[PDB]
Amino acid sequence: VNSFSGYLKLTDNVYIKNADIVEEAKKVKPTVVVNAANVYLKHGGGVAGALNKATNNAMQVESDDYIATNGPLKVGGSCVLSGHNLAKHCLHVVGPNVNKGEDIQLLKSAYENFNQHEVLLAPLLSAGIFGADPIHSLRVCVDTVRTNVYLAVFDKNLYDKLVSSFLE
Ligand SMILES: CC(C)[C@H](Nc1ncnc2[nH]c(-c3cnn(C)c3C#N)cc12)c1ccc2c(n1)OCCO2
Repeated sequence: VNSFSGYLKLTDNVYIKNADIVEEAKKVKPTVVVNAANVYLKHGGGVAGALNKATNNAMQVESDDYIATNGPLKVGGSCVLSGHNLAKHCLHVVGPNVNKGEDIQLLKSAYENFNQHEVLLAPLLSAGIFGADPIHSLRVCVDTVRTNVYLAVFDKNLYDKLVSSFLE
């Protein structure tokens, strides 16, 4: 369906909204929802824990079966798995955790995965406890992604800061 509403249009293909990605997935029923994943697909906190709990742990069980047979992802990589009751597919993307010393250069690689999908509902990669500068993450998104991306940022102060910084 991909019926997104209430988003600010930043560029011809990048949109942003102050919202919880889980509530947006429930409302929109998107073709693809992006998970802010880690390499072993352990969906404990942040975006990942919220998406997993909304699937009543079906996402974690599926992720564990994937890791058992294929091993961990690489930083900057991704994996398409089921979207369960939230979306047709979930694109698990691993952005660098610069609070754990991972290279910020891999954030462009992480966003490049979005280009395989015409339209996506996504979080701001490597933000929050992953510790990348969120303004930098938004700029990398705008410069790298060519497909339609709807960013849901669940923090009004951060949303307002990103919008002000971009409108400069
Ligand atoms: C920068 C943050 C505002 C952003 N978080 C979010 N962005 C968008 N929709 C979100 N829903 C929730 C949510 C719903 N219920 N609960 C209990 C939570 C939690 N926690 C968080 C969330 C962000 C984005 C990238 C992340 C990350 N966090 O954490 C590390 C890895 O990469």
